[PDB]
Amino acid sequence: LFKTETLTQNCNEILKRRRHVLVGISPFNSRFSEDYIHRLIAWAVREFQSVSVLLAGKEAANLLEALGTPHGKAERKVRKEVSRNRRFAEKALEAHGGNPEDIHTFSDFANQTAYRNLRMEVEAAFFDQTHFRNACLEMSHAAILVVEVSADMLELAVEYVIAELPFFIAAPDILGVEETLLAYHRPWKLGEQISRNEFAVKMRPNQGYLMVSEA
Repeated sequence: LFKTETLTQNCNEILKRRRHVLVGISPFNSRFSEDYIHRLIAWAVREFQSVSVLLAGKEAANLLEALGTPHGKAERKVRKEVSRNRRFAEKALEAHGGNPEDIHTFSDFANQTAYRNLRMEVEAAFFDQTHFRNACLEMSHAAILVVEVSADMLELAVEYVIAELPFFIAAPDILGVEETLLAYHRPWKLGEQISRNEFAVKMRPNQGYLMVSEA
């Protein structure tokens, strides 16, 4: 009951093998009602050998702060929303035979070698390469989406993009799985640019991007 489109042909090859999908669930996004989460997870468990879930880490507060939410309140709001996201994912995983413990936020690995190494690569590109930095700021703009979005707002919001990107380029390094697709319902423009080798940053050969749409 879901249609799929892959980012590259290599992504499609991973898709065909059905080993693992990493289901992205983002906070304060209206797509992620309890019922949608249940349907999406049911689909994932049916289609793939293994299913894991990715939630927003601490940097989600930056998105709120960029919109004028005081930092203290922003941190509490994120904790509430992410804990809610988790509870829905846990319930859905349990119900369909998945593992409720296979739910991670992008902050859970701050002290892990694999994650840190990927953060370093992304940060180096961000500071070194104007083209990559601009693409990231644009990604962070999308993450925030009448308030006018300012440069200062994006400089705050972009920490979110930097913190999550390791899971978009090499989640298997971090999670220890053989290969995966990050599944999400929006297109990923930065990923399109990454796939055309426009940046120092590369998507790993065992990482794909899967855009899912209700059928």
